[PDB]
Amino acid sequence: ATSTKKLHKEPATLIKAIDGDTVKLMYKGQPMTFRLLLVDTPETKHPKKGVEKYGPEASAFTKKMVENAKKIEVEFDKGQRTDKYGRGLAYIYADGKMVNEALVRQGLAK
Repeated sequence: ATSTKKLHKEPATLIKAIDGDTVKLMYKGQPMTFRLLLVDTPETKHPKKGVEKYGPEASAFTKKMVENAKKIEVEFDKGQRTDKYGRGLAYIYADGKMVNEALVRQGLAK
């Protein structure tokens, strides 16, 4: 009939995000990963871009968004931790702003 939509801001920053490979968040001690090594694409996996456009590039930008820019938090109190990808989707708001919308929205690296 009616669902409840509440968002609780809780400090959550990655301990070591590789980006180019895999990333892990720190939430209540739970290892919540954000996007893992997808399937191998024979007609996509390029050395130049590596992942989307440049590879390590978008990684370096995010590498700081987690290492130095440790101002990320979890903006979602839905309660569900797994259902979409299995704990691969987590709201990231570093410095009161999203990282996926920063440079990742430009096609990763760009």
